[PDB]
Amino acid sequence: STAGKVIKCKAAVLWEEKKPFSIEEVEVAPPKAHEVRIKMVATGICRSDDQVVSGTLVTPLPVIAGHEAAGIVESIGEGVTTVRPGDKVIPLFTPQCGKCRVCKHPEGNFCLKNDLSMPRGTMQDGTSRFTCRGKPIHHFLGTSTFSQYTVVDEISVAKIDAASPLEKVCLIGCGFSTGYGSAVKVAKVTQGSTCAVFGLGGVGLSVIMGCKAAGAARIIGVDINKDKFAKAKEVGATECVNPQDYKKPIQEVLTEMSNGGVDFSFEVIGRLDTMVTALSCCQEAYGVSVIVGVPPDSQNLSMNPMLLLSGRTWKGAIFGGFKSKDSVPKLVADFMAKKFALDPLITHVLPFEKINEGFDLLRSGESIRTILTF
Amino acid sequence: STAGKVIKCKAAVLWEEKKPFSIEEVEVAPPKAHEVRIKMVATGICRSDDQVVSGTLVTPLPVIAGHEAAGIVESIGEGVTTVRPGDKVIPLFTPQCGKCRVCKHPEGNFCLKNDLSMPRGTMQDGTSRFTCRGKPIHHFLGTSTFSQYTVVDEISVAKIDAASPLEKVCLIGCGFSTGYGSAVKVAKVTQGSTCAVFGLGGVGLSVIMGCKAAGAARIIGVDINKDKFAKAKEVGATECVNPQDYKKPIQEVLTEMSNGGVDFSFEVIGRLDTMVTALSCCQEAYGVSVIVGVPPDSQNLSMNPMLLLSGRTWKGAIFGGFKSKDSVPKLVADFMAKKFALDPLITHVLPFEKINEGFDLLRSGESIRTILTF
Ligand SMILES: NC(=O)c1ccc[n+]([C@@H]2O[C@H](COP(=O)([O-])OP(=O)([O-])OC[C@H]3O[C@@H](n4cnc5c(N)[nH+]cnc54)[C@H](O)[C@@H]3O)[C@@H](O)[C@H]2O)c1
Ligand SMILES: NC(=O)c1ccc[n+]([C@@H]2O[C@H](COP(=O)([O-])OP(=O)([O-])OC[C@H]3O[C@@H](n4cnc5c(N)[nH+]cnc54)[C@H](O)[C@@H]3O)[C@@H](O)[C@H]2O)c1
Ligand SMILES: [Zn+2]
Ligand SMILES: [Zn+2]
Ligand SMILES: [Zn+2]
Ligand SMILES: [Zn+2]
Repeated sequence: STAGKVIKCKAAVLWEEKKPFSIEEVEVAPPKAHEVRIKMVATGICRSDDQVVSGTLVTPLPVIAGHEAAGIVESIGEGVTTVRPGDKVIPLFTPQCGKCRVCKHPEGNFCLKNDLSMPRGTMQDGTSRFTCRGKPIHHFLGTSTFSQYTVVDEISVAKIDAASPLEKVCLIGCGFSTGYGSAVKVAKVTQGSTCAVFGLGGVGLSVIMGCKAAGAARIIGVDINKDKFAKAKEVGATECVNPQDYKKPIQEVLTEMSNGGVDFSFEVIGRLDTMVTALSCCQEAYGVSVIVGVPPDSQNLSMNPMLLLSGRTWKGAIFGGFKSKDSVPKLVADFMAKKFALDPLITHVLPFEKINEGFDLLRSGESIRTILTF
Repeated sequence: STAGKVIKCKAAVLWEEKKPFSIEEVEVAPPKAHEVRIKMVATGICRSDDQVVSGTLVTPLPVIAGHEAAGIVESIGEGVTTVRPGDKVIPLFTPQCGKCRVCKHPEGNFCLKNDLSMPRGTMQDGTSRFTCRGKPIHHFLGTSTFSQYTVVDEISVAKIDAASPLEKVCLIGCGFSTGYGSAVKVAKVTQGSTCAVFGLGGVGLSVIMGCKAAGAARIIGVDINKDKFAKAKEVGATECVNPQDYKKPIQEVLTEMSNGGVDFSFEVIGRLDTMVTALSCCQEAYGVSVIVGVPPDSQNLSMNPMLLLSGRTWKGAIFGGFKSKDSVPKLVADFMAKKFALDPLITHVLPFEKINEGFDLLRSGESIRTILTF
């Protein structure tokens, strides 16, 4: 009988860029028509959430960030047909409205109702469900998972298997699905190919998992932090290189290593220089390079279009190119059937109240995914 | 007989940039091992040839330019197995060695023996077959068709149908195959799609022909020269737009016209600014943009990688992604079988001696393809 009532709960509020989260009481309004209020069970720390703190991924402040999570439906608004109270759910930071030209396109997944391209920090109706100290607080990507309760639009939630371990399957809400889809759906990595993966965090390890699933012969991990190399080999990297070890630019090293350039390269960091380097290192006539990393807000890169004229393909994607509401329940079902592993991504577990310690672990280079439990 | 002897003949020599072609007597050495000497019958004037004069496409000078042509084999060197004296042939400015990693790849066509990436202006053996006034003259892309005779490496020539009309099929050497393949093979334009083609010269009109062949529902031609619109409509444009007619940038106009972005865009000009515009006008989640135009030497473009992260694909190609020696004889057979038209591309047919008047017709906006006849 919290149904129809304001919930007072703890959330991690970001009042200001480059400051710690403030764990404090917020007020969470009840769900309006076509909205769902979720009791959160577990949420992951994704670099994109850190980018919001850094100000390199811009979204209105103050905000409740968090987008990689799983919980249990507390109540549904009028007209909700796709989940019920007590259902296990994953919030979808990329919505699936099912009505727009993108949702109807066979390849498209970046639904026109997304809050990423031109962030408002609201529900679909342009208003907020969150109050803190009597002030309105922004949403993030229609999810806001750094809260004991959130409200999402129906197009931004998926029902998942009732027996799902939510402290693992929360990674299906971003990092795993993003990296794995980037390889198997966006790049379409082929059997016997040579891949280069720039960035060996939670998302680039998921890229390596997808390249290995697709049958790549060589998977070259690239990171300036050699501490990331052991786990990258465990999930399928055949060799790892640190650009800081070489006199030559790493695109030239990777071209030499691959006897004239790789089949598939992935930028999984979020830097302009590594996006150009990852394009350059794929073979000039038939190579494919996929941008996964989120670049710093409003900055342009510089490149020589002769890299494309020879035959390269350059593309990017959000959430691994997955249509989110169709894909997430299937990804959970596939996990439950042992088709891929999530434990190799989980390096740390903390209570929600230690969110700032979780961010210090990511920033220090010590963690892959920290999972916070409510 | 000329076989085994030096030929003295007329060629158009470019002694330095931004000067008219010099029509004069050159000496053409006989073919060495795995080389073919061709009597030229017809050659087209491609914008790429004008870019060598402008210095925006760098190749060593002095040079015999020309790459879009057809002629008749005069003689063959030792070891030549794929052509014989008297054969009709098209020189291949993109070779097909059949041995490199690119030639063996199912998609690849930019053979590693090409002279486009790092132009030397020689035969494969690093030497020239041309002298003029006692000076060695460079080759251009392994072809050098602005001459009554040329010598090419065997991997840079294809045998075509003995009954083919050389004054038309010379365009299969460059402009027609490039534009048509860019649409049907590289973009893989789909039935009912909306296409935007930037540049309505010979190559852009050939892109329109491919988009129409692939069953596009809308083909928007873009040119700053409105005199190009009537012919673009004859070959399949459904509408034409001149960016100079609008207060708004044309990417915004084309996004509004296509109710959120086109399925397929093509840059067929060679400008950095229209390469970025063409990418931007394709739908942000599923759009594809192909660079066909040759960009200006050593210059970088500036772009926001968020254009790719949302889901766009950006790619470029040489020669329409056709494997040159396999494809050219099949394109000629397809032409003979009336599967496509070339006459719409041909606005002017001049004797070879009028090469400069041919270039001035292109530069002035008055021609599509001028065919020079020997
Ligand atoms: N496209 C999407 O939908 C999607 C979703 C998830 C994450 N992202 C982005 O993907 C990127 C990675 O996220 P993550 O895996 O959580 O981050 P992470 O755990 O910080 O991993 C990034 C890795 O990059 C390494 N790195 C940093 N700088 C360089 C360098 N110059 N050269 C080589 N390696 C370097 C770094 O050491 C680290 O291991 C971030 O930009 C996220 O914002 C995008
Ligand atoms: N990729 C290949 O294999 C390949 C082969 C053939 C030609 N090309 C290149 O393709 C391009 C076109 O060749 P072409 O068709 O012979 O040239 P063309 O006949 O000069 O056509 C170019 C067209 O672009 C129009 N144009 C020029 N500037 C603009 C502008 N700012 N906005 C809109 N329209 C503009 C112009 O009026 C002209 O109709 C050139 O850069 C060639 O070098 C490349
Ligand atoms: Zn994320
Ligand atoms: Zn949608
Ligand atoms: Zn050309
Ligand atoms: Zn080859």
